[PDB]
Amino acid sequence: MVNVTVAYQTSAEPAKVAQADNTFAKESGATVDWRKFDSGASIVRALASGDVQIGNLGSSPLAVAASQQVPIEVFLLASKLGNSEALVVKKTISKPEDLIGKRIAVPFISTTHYSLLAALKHWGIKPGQVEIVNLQPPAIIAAWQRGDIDGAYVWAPAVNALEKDGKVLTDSEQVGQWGAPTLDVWVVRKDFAEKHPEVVKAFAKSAIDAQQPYIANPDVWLKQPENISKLARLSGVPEGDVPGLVKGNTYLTPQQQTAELTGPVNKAIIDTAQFLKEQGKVPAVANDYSQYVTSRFV
Repeated sequence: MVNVTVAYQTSAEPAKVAQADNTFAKESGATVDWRKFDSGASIVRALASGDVQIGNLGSSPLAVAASQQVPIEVFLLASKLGNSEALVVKKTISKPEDLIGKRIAVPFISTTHYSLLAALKHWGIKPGQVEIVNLQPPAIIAAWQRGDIDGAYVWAPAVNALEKDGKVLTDSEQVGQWGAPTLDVWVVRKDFAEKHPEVVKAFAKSAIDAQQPYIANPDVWLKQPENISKLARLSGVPEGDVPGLVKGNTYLTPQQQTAELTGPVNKAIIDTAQFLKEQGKVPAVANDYSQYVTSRFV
């Protein structure tokens, strides 16, 4: 009997259909505790303590964990982040320079904290010129509603909640084009991978299989009503927002997974960790993170 705790996050993306369908549990035979986390920092803590065995991390929390030598490996990509993550601001902030002196919320060390710092650098704004505050996404929504922040760099469901009355100043497709791309990945603890390698393979299979029909034809996938409703329920967003969110990333075929896990992910961790170090967020980094990536489960 195998028990596994999976830390998941709120991005509306096609693999959530397999989560809703319980496919990983059914195919693997394991009892699966799917636990929602608000952002990647708390997932890193839970992976490090052993309370979570498989977790969904943004590339920035991944780089923090790898720099701390947490015994985890990326074993598949979830998505290449685009405008599903965005900087949404009060409508009177009209230009990047208007951010000076404003209060902008991000969950610390998340991909949107990272992207905010990369965007400020691109715009020639020192981070200390902005009051960057640490809040988790539910608290960001509450602070926005009360007028206590001027904007936030967020993912769903906060990004769409804020965009209802706000303006998108930049997004992670643009920030990626500026040279700071971000990813969402799935990681596994070494001790779990050692003990239950076929369960890890079953997790990868369920996620990869679920994304392929979307990749093959996005519009056909999006018109199957149960695909929309499953993502709306698990992400906590209205059905009307699901298509724009799903199209706000790209996803990987099995061939792309193997290719990305054999070099590109390592390079992504190296570069992400180095920028975090330059920004003062990690004290020390390595020139190689191959211990933190594997293609053996895809």
